[PDB]
Amino acid sequence: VVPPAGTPWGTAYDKAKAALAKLNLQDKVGIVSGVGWNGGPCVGNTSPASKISYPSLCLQDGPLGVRYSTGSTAFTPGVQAASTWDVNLIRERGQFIGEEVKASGIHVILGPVAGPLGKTPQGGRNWEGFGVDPYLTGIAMGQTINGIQSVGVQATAKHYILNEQELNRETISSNPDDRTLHELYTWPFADAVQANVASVMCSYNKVNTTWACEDQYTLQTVLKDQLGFPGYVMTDWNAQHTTVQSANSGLDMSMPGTDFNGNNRLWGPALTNAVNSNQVPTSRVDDMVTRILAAWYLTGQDQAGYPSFNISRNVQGNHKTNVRAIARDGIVLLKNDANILPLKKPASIAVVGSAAIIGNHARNSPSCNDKGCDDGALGMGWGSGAVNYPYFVAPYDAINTRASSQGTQVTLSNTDNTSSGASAARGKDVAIVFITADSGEGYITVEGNAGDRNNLDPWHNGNALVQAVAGANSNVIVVVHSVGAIILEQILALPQVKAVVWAGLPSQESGNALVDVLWGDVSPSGKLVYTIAKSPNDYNTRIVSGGSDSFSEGLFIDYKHFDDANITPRYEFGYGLSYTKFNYSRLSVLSTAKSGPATGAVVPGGPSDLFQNVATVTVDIANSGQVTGAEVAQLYITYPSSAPRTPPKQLRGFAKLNLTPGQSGTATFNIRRRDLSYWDTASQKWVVPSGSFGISVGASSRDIRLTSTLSVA
Ligand SMILES: *[C@@H]1O[C@H](CO)[C@@H](O)[C@H](O)[C@H]1NC(C)=O
Repeated sequence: VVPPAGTPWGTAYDKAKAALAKLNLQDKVGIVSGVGWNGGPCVGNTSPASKISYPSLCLQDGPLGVRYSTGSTAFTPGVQAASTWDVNLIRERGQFIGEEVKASGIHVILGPVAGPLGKTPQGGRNWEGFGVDPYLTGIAMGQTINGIQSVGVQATAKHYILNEQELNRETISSNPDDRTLHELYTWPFADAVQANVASVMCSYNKVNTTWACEDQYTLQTVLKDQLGFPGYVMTDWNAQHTTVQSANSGLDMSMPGTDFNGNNRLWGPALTNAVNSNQVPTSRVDDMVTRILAAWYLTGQDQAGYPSFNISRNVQGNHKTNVRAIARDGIVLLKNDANILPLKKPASIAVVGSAAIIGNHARNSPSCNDKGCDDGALGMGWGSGAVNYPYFVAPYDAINTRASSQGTQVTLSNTDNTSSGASAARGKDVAIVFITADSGEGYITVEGNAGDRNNLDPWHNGNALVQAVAGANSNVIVVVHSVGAIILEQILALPQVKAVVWAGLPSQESGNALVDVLWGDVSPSGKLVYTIAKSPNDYNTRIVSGGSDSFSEGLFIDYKHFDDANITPRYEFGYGLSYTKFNYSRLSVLSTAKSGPATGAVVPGGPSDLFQNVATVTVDIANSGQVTGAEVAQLYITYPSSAPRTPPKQLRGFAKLNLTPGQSGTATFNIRRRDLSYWDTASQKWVVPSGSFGISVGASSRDIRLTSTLSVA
């Protein structure tokens, strides 16, 4: 409805209303209408309103840093940040991004990403988000937006909603049932809203046959009325289709204003015309401006002294510490047989694979615009969510420096030639093989991949490369840099493969991060944020070629499908090895949670009680092994069986504890009312069912160490 007084949004609204009263229609139309594709200096720009000292609003990509900048940090993709399971690193990433954005004189950063959530492993842009889980992605969304906006920068929660594949993204209709729409996909956007996100970007796709940027139900009823979003909705780039319907459905901002060619200017003069011809009421436009100006006042951008736009400025500072930390702590150790890792003092190391060295990807090459290539070391996927590297630390260069410092001889085979890799690996103590898979936004086809991936195999003949190295060496370590799940069964069937390092997407700090882990300066502590199956056929969704995706799987995506269908994955959601072991004890559940619908008045996030704590689950974690390591403890909740069909397990908590040998620590999971709720379609309300909730705590979604119950009368 409207934000409550005495809150940041409430005060922003008071300011916004006073500013609105000083404006005429042209002022207002200029505020809501982008100047045109490449019409201003930024990715998006609106028209200034000097009467209220409102600048031309400057909007820039993206979720991992400042796009087109030559003096900015390339932060890790969101998927790597979520792979840390570290709320502190996640918030810091947001803060550091915020700092660079403001320092570059940009008002709005186009991120973080809650949509796509990532139901299909082949999804081209899943890596921009925070994994497959709505709870984790939601927590990550909230932490990142707190971080960004604490600096005084506007964040943009995108893409709203159901943009789960790149193929035909501008035409396909996503048609899930109501409960699925709310309880799975909308969930993380509620976290974003509750975090006071300034803006939300509507998606390219249709939702139940209606384009997302024209959908009254999702934009007005769900986002604005049910989630109580007080900010503004912008379109993805040329995702607007009508002048009048888009406006009346709840669209607030036409971005960038035209199509690539300067056509399809649906607002601007056309909006002026639609208001004058009484097709769009002035009240609607007045609401657009209030939301936009409120976001400006909320972030304090009205105050004198905001830096001017300049993406040539070196705004990096020491922010690389975050990239280093996340690239490092987001690595998932998948296999460590015979404890080959960490490496001690081997006489010789073979380094094999084109992905070991600097290539056109790391170099910001003319052959790799928008990072549309997997050439040499990989740090992120491609598209609007990619940025320029200020530098790039290749795995090889970092491995060579560390190994040479201890007398270890390094032999490099820097291509993906199987015979060269064999020659390099022959007679060496260990062989480290580098493989990749890449994907991105659906306007670039890279090596026959239209955005989404064609398959879940390693690129550049990675499987055959590993097989050749295994023919020549007993002690193979496989390092994988990837936008998502790869079927590892061919690699795992080779007895010579002793270690598998799921390194993820490390950006500029690739090599340093890997060495930290490989040599055991730190223990790996990342855990998977998606399921790695034994077969491509174990996944229950595919990239759809037709005009419709019925989302027939409903609530059962990724690990929820694997649990429901009784399928054993190779590596489950929340799985990660360490150089040490941890044990869990002393499970306690404190709860005052009461059943029924949420009852609080709608504020940002929904009814005011939904994000409030109703319960607390606690476990002790001790490092029982030989070395220092951080453990990610996970809480999974099973709803009463009397409640409507729900996945058997749902992530509803996580904690990360660094523990030296013999150290014990407390993991505390705070449970919000919504964490015990399901969406009831008939009443359009979040409801806590009565009964006994299963409480499961452990090291992964399958490695449950302790169980208890939470009882709701
Ligand atoms: C942009 O910033 C760079 C680096 O700080 C500086 O050299 C240049 O003069 C600036 N450009 C403008 C137009 O102020």
